[PDB]
Amino acid sequence: PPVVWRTPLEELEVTIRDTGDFSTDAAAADDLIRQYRKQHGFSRVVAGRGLQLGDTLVIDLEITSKATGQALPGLTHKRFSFDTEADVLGITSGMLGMKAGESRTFNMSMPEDYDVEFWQSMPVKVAAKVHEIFEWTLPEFNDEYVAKQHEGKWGSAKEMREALIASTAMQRVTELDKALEDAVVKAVADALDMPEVPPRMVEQLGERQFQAQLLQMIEDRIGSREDVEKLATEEMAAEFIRERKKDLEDQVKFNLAVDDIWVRKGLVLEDEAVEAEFSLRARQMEAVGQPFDREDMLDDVRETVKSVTVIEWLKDNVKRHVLPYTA
Repeated sequence: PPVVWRTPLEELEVTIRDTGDFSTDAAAADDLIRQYRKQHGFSRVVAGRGLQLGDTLVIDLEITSKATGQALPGLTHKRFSFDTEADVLGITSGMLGMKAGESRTFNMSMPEDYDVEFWQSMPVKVAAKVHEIFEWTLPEFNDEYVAKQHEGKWGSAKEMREALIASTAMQRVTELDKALEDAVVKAVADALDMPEVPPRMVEQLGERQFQAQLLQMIEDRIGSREDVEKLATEEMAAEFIRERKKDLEDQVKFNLAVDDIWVRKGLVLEDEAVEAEFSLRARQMEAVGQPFDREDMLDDVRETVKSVTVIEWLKDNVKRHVLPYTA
């Protein structure tokens, strides 16, 4: 129960990289402008050539777990429309050169930033059949295009570019705030003498995270409730916990460390904050029609609210070093 601070909490520092600069935002705005224009683009069936970056297409898609052969819900479709240049999946690289009629099975890691948290970095097999391929010429980007096609939003080509640059730069700011939370959490985890993290505590947290992400899937309607509950297998749950063992141990060290700091810095739980987090958790559990132990939820709601309060504290009294972006 007593925590051993190898490196003191007073001499504790995080370091994070800025994740872009002006020329990165401008590039990204230019790519958003291209996607707006492609909604007003001219299309033609491609012939005597295979799929290239820039094309759009219609495909049969089937994406399955490598470990379990389970189909990822949301990602089986007979006539999926798809732009190579707005590719949330990363399936483009593995499809270049395909032609109408051709099929392909190929291995891939799901993206690390995928919206559906369950599937981040998961090794996956993609089966794809291409029904048809389309290429595009875009209208020129000038004030006339802006006035004809996005009127009332922007009064100029310049206005639109500036708007989209600001929005991309505002997104780096909130991504960076998140990397700070993660760095501050990895800081405390790393600044502890604990050669072995209590191992039921890693499994228990693995299991809670597993459930929280299955629930996020049902409430965000990213696949049928019956399909999502078909991935709630022991095999899937094993695979999830193992492929995050390091992340889960760091997270337990932090939770134990959070229990130390709470006494040391004399922090006080506000009952209104615990009841706000509990009711939020209880709504979720109702909408998905599932029972829970009130007391066990309460230990978990209390763990989460403390964690939120110690992260806020660390954020405003830990030594920040922000490194800058480089090519």
